[PDB]
Amino acid sequence: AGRFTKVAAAVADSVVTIESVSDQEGMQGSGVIVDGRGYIVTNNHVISEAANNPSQFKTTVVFNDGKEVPANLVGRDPKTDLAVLKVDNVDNLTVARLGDSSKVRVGDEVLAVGAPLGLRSTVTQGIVSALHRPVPLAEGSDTDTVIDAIQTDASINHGNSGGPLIDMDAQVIGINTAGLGFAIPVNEMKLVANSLIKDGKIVHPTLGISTRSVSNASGAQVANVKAGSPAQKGGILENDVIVKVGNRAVADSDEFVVAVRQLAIGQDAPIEVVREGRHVTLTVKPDPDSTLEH
Amino acid sequence: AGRFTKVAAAVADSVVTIESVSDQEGMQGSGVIVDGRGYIVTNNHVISEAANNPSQFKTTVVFNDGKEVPANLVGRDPKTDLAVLKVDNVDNLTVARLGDSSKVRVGDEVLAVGAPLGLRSTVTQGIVSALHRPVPLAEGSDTDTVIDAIQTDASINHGNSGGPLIDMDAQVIGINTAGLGFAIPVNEMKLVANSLIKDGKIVHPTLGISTRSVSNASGAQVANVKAGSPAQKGGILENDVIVKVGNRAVADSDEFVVAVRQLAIGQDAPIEVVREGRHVTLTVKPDPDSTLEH
Amino acid sequence: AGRFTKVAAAVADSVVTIESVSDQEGMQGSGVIVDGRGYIVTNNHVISEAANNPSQFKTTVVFNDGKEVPANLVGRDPKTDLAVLKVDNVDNLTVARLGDSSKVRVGDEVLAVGAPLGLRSTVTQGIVSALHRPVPLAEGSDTDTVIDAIQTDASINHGNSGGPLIDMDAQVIGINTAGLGFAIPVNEMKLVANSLIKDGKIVHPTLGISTRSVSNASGAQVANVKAGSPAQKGGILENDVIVKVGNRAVADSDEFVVAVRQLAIGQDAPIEVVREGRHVTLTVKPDPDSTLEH
Repeated sequence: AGRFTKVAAAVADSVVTIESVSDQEGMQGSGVIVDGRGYIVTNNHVISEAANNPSQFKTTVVFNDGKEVPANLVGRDPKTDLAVLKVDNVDNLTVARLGDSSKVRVGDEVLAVGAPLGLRSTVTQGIVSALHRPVPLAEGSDTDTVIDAIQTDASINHGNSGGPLIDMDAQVIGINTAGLGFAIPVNEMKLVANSLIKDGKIVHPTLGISTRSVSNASGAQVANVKAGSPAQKGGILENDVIVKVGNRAVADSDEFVVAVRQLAIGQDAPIEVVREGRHVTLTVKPDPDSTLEH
Repeated sequence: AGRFTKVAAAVADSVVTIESVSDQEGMQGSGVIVDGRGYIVTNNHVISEAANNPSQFKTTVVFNDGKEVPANLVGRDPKTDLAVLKVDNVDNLTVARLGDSSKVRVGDEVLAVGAPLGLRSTVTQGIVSALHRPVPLAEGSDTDTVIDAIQTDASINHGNSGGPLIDMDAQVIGINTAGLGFAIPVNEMKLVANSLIKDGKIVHPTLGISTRSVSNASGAQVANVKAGSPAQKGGILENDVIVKVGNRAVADSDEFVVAVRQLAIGQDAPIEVVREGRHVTLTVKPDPDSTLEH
Repeated sequence: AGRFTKVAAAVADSVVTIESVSDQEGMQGSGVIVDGRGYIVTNNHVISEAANNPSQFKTTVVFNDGKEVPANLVGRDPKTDLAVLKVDNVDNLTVARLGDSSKVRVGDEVLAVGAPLGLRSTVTQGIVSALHRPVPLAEGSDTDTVIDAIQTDASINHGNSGGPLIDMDAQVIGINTAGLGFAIPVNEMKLVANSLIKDGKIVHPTLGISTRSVSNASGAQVANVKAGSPAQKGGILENDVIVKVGNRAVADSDEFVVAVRQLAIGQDAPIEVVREGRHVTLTVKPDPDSTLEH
């Protein structure tokens, strides 16, 4: 057996098809069995329409064996493009073995595994091209987001979106997201899913800032400040060039969005800014984007 | 020597350039020496224009050594995008070693080898991403078709189209077709070529049905039924959702076309249909698409 | 450590980021430390705008450690898309180990390495798909060119353009150029850079000929002959189909441009032509495209 063939076969049992059907729409993606009690992680855009119209759509899981099982949405996060599904009382589940995406290195050989029984599913091979790479993700009603992705030259497409990005120990180091390829790191998936399973929601910090990238005074230039926002109270203004959020240098508006989310909610943080040519440090206390889930 | 370098060099002698030239057009593709008597398999779209205008076009083979030889069309099949050429009385031919595409597995490392002396030929590397994958192929006068392809993330382009998809034992498991990459499986190539060499034609079954895909009652929905067709006599109607042809579940119009061709010609077969919401099984006897070659 | 991970880490110290910033523009690419005295080779389009507007742009190198250093343009060649930069009095430089691109073979495994600290840098993996492959390159004020590239199915993009194409001995066999992927061979880079370091310019031969490709009397068909050119004095005319320049058969206008540059400047050379259907050989003495640098 080939060296990638063994790795793809060993994890095929842990990968499932995810299907959302209505009266005149049937939607598919891949997923990953992360808990033996029937918890399956996919990405939020695979199930986005069903979660936004739950009265008309129906979600099912098709396992490697062909077994079709009803599935229920535990929670979802458009901001990380993640989601958790639950299948109830399904036995002998092969739980995916989850790696540590902080031990992933550029050049590591990876497989982007799709649902073994999906309609036009794919299994692609490549290497890790970039780590901690901010990428904007576009969906339906949800709003666009940015994530620190693992980048890979393994192709990420409709046929493996939501499936796992696998290392050569058959461990999950990421969740593929097709909507030059990108994966959500597994350590971020572990956090987001640990809170979607418990709370059915994840709470991210906000500052009320919309930026545009600038490079010449490079960084994320403030396009608008929400009234009453933590940036209102911190003293951040328009035309400001944000160059550091917390302990993270901000290269552009993509790294800004990701640097805000690595801040502590409700805890003072420094924001370094170049204003009219003058280096100004500012203090901000991030709000929870969901006040009543916090 | 590298592990892919050895494999690509060992099969370079079995790959040829195929050139079709006229007064104001010169066309190229790759090909594969499959028989020591001078039989060369390419795909039908490489030679499509020359076969449709044989009075104005001229086809030649350029071997790995540089030898140019005249070539004559034995037969071709737009339905599988395959074709056979013949070079006469050329000695010391290195015949490609042909594999068994039913022993191919997802994750298998492959090379998509192009003509070693072609104009802008390529040799690409990847894995098998999907097996038994129906793909529509678009040509000139010929009509579009669908095939169960091997899917690969090795790039399939103009520079290796018609060349072999090679496994790590230097065996041909497929024929590359550029007109995310797809190859005709070798076991299907062996069948189609075994009949093009003998008969100069291949005969495929037909039912007289044109479908469109539906997914919500998913399958291939009948758009039109030819009068007097086997579907006329079987009782298949319009707005019917074909969900199984023979022993093969039909996911969409792509899998329909491929499932019809795996039927026995002139032998009763069951067609399962969802009509106005009612599961109706129907019997059909497939016609030969070429009555006087059958 | 993975087999590509070790190779990418071992050369990460020899790869740098190259940044050209002005008042309202900031430009990035990758580069390669080729000499311990501070010589860095990139491709010409990374620095094209800064070299054409040196009063407004500022170029810097960011090393693997994070050290930012000012950089000065030693020379550049839009015709090979190459360029040399110099950092002065920077110590403990890890000099890239340079391979021999004439010992590169189709199927060789390669890494297209980008700047380890670049904005959206990539490291991609693949094989050598084609050797001695003429490719047109498009820039700003510079004029388009054609080069004998190494072709690779490793992705060549903005994030590794200007960085090295690396073999499995961690040796540079090419310079990546994003503006299916292509690299300038290292042996051609060695020549062009050896003359840009000494002379701050490279001198290429010219004949005063503009061609268009023809294939039916295939080759490079003469579209225009410059008055007083070496082609004026050699007797080359319009509508001529150039089929060989020197010791190199010319398949099209791409191979023509590359075959002219492999001629000796100021030394008689044969040009084989098909004129009105008649094979005519002609003699030409190539001019230096830069008379006062020659």
